[PDB]
Amino acid sequence: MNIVVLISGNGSNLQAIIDACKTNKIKGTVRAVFSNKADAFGLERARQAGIATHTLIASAFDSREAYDRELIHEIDMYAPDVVVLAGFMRILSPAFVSHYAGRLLNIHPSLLDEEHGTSVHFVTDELDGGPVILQAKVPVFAGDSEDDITARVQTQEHAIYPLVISWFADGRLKMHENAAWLDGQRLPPQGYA
Amino acid sequence: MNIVVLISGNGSNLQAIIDACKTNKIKGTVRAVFSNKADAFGLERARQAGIATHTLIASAFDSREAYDRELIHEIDMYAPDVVVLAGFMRILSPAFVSHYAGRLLNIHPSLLPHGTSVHFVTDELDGGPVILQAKVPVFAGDSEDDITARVQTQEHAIYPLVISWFADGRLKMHENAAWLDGQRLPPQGYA
Repeated sequence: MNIVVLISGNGSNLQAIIDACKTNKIKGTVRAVFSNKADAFGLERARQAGIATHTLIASAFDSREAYDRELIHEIDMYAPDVVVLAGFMRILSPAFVSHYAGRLLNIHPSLLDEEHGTSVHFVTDELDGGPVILQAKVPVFAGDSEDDITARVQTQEHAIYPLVISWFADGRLKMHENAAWLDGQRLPPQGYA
Repeated sequence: MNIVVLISGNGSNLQAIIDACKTNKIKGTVRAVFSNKADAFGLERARQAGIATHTLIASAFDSREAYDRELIHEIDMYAPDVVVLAGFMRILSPAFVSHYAGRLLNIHPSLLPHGTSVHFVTDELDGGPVILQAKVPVFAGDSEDDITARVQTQEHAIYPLVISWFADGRLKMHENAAWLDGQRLPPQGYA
């Protein structure tokens, strides 16, 4: 499976993807990693694991169209079967999303008083919408810090973002007709339960 | 000056040019650092510096044509006024060399034809016009490596200066001759 990741920062996520591929949990390989921030520590994790990296920075291009054209150019160069977004702070164009749609995945620290957890989903439009594959929820106990919450979530992401990519890996996930479908069965807007 | 640097290892010279750019010695900016080696430390340098990197690899392509077409493409993206070749160890194609010709510069550990040389790069048997040489006096007792270290250092002094010179627009190249201040520099560069 030719997995390309996009990032904008730490790479903790990128990381678990990477490991799961080295442990052959995900039956794929991360071929390139792209960042849109030059000092993104995740770049370093990529270099450490010998994965090639490219960094396009908007200031370097004179229209977000030119930026996307270039980005879609360098990405396709690796022939991705999946394009994972593991913390890419960027406003996606129509054209970019279409170009990848069905292969484009992205994860939120949220599920879509206040409960916490992550949601993994097929991106389907430029406002970051589309079929949830899997929502997971994180408890908050009496007296944890914002940081404790944030960790729990972080951990959760590491636990499911891999896994949803394994389902795509073994051909168990496919999105069509704007719905995510795992094993033939269409999933409700909450994802697999 | 938009400076693009190609590298394959620790990029200490890169580092050097990074610093020379901060400090306004070299009147221009390192727009990005390209590498053909994915674990090339010199990339991590450029991370600190906040300079965009791009790894292109052999394997990821099917043909040299392929590779050099793309490389040339990601470099010219940044509209390079100087393509600097600090430790870019790859056999330079004809078309690459003819593309950046006249603003493609490389540093090499021996005086041309121990000590360094910084020369423009061309389709010329010799290798291209030498611009500045620097010898490092060796004495017996100097092991290979303090020789190596003594040269390293010298590079770091000269290449910034050569580039700086390029960048302030004095240094030029025509007729397979490197010119400085409008007058033909000689074979061993600027002495």
